[PDB]
Amino acid sequence: MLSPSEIPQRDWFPSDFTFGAATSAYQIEGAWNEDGKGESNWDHFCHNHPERILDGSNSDIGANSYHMYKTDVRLLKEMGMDAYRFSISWPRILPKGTKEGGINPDGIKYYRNLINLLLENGIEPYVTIFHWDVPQALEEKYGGFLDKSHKSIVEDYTYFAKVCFDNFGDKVKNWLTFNDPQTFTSVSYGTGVFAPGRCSPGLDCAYPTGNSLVEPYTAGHNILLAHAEAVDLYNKHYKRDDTRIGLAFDVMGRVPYGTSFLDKQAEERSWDINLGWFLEPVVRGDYPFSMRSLARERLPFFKDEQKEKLAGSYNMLGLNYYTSRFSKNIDISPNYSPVLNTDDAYASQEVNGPDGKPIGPPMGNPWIYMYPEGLKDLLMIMKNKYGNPPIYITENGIGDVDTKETPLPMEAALNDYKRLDYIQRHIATLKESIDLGSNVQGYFAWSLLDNFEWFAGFTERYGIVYVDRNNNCTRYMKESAKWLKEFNTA
Ligand SMILES: COc1ccc2c(c1)O[C@@H](O[C@@H]1O[C@H](CO)[C@@H](O)[C@H](O)[C@H]1O)C(=O)N2O
Repeated sequence: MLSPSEIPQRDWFPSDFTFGAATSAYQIEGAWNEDGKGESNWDHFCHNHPERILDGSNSDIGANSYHMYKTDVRLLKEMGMDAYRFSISWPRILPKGTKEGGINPDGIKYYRNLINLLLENGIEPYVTIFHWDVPQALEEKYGGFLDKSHKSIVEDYTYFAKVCFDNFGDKVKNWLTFNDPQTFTSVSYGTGVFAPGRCSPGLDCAYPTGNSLVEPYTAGHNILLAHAEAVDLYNKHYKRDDTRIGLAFDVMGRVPYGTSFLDKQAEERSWDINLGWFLEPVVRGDYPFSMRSLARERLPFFKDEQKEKLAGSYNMLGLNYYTSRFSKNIDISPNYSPVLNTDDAYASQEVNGPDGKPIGPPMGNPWIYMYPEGLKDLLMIMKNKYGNPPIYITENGIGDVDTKETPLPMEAALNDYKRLDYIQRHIATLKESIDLGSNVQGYFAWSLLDNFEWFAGFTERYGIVYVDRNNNCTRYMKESAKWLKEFNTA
């Protein structure tokens, strides 16, 4: 849909800029109980109540990347990708979650083999330590990130990070402690659509015996205390001049719904609760003012020693960006009371503006609307407000819908011109943002592979490479992957 002169070229970007693709462990690996790996929260979730995954599926196999990793690397290599973002499975390294439980030599060997193979193919590993797959042994012991002591999860996570640094840090120069913290907390413990599926009594989820106005914030502050300890560890013993550590935030761009100053206020509260929640702690050592004023006692306080450790705890940062929303003011009044942690923004997040028209063209699935300007907005915030740190777009993509009711022919799934156009426009926005002074240094397409998309299961294909599950998870390059190959190698 873009004109030939508006199509991004690789020479639009500095030679040290990084293009890559991304996955996560639970979503692609399979081999859930093989070679000494312990159960995760998502394993027990999918399997004690398969009715809570939309299509009744799980990731026992996924894309079978534990066995098929050589082909993943082959595909990355063919496409000329500079880098690959994958995560390490906590229960695969440490089946009981703990130093007690001991290190699983086969887990270590897997990621060691993946890493060496990527590097010998000139592909830089960007390693996410944790992508939502908490060892089930830790969930039963103390609730995982719901840990009320705010110490046990912190120590256990830190030791896991230690193991990763100790076994992979010679070769891995780019670490991310967490990925998508706002989605993990808000969806797992707020709406409870994600494992372990907890929400306030009354709401529709597997375990409605939590608190959607509190538990997301509890899990969130444990995440922050854990990243701060791991970075503290990393800086003391493992940081070298050419290595970097950070974390990756999910963020939906925010635009004022109408012309009123109230909606500008709503917009700012929405950036704050989505981006600011986890960003502002790692930048300055505390949550956004707005969240503290609105969540109040539901948002725990950091101790002074914790603030020091948190502030400046990154060398780089990731942004996971898919879409944007219009933010519309809600007043404080006796006519309104927050139900979900995200309602503490006092702003409704609308797809359609005042003219009835969507913010951008719909990309196929329930929630992605194409709005590359919001990516630009986000980058200008990071630039002008939060010190312009080194930024990677660690996720960007769309999901093609493919279900029993409405199956997607393989020819149409491979002819993914919607995805291709979406990717091109967003890469073009990075060009525009760099020119404006953004310190963005790379871009990762979300989903190297069609994979298990959490609640959506296999109903959404986010891959630039198709995975044929009817066969033996055979990979086929889509048009998007073919364009990326041309782009990277020209
Ligand atoms: C049930 O539908 C929803 C509701 C809310 C969210 C999502 C789906 O997607 C969430 O998380 C993304 O999922 C992909 C993989 O599934 C991750 O790789 C990506 O990093 C996540 O952002 C999300 O955006 N929701 O809050």
